[PDB]
Amino acid sequence: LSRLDKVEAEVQIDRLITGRLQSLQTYVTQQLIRAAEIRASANLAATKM
Amino acid sequence: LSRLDKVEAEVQIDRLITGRLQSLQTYVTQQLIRAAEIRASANLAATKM
Repeated sequence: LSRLDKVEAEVQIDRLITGRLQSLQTYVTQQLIRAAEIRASANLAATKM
Repeated sequence: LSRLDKVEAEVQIDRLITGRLQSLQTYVTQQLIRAAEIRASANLAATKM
């Protein structure tokens, strides 16, 4: 944004948006799977209590 | 498709395909995780039966 103006910059910003949004979606998906595993472990812990 | 012909339209259709396919893949992934949780709950319900 210091070096390019809108018509040019948007193409580059869109490449960053696409890759950063894919990075965030990957993080959230794997946190959802880890949460499901921690949920199973807490169910087991509550059953042992 | 009313406003652009193939060579121009394909770039815009591909933008929509990319984002809609990512939307539907996000939906399917989170349904897979929810289904795993509902199966853990059905396993528990069957065990309580």
